[PDB]
Amino acid sequence: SHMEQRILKFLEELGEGKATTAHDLSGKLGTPKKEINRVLYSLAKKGKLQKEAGTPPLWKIA
Amino acid sequence: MEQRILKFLEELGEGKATTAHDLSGKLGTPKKEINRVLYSLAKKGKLQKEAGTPPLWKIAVST
RNA sequence: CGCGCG
RNA sequence: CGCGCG
Ligand code: NA
Ligand code: NA
Ligand code: NA
Repeated sequence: SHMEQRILKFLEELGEGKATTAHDLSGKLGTPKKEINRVLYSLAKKGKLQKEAGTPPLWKIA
Repeated sequence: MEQRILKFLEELGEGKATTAHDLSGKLGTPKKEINRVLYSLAKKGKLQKEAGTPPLWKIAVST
């Protein structure tokens, strides 16, 4: 997916083990947070991302 | 509108409750808006939110 | 306030 | 699936 690739690339740019929020991704990638989150939770289900549950949750490459 | 929901849930009958989904259909209002109003009415002590899923809403029993 | 929800 | 979220 186009969006999946953008998100995964953003994270890879940060360096190994680094995490970000949907809030941040939404701003930097110019994409509504609802869409960001739809793709973040999906990727996690596919095992491509790890969610660190919090408020807000943090997301990294799996 | 708060007064619209209160009247409808009043006319539903004594001790009767229904869902936001049901109110949404019956009042021709998006569930989003229905729910915003229900939760605010509960804060105000005018409705009771029953536990469970989907939540049930009824007129508060008052003193 | 965690919200991804169709 | 509970969603009301500004
Ligand atoms: Na409800
Ligand atoms: Na929802
Ligand atoms: Na929300």
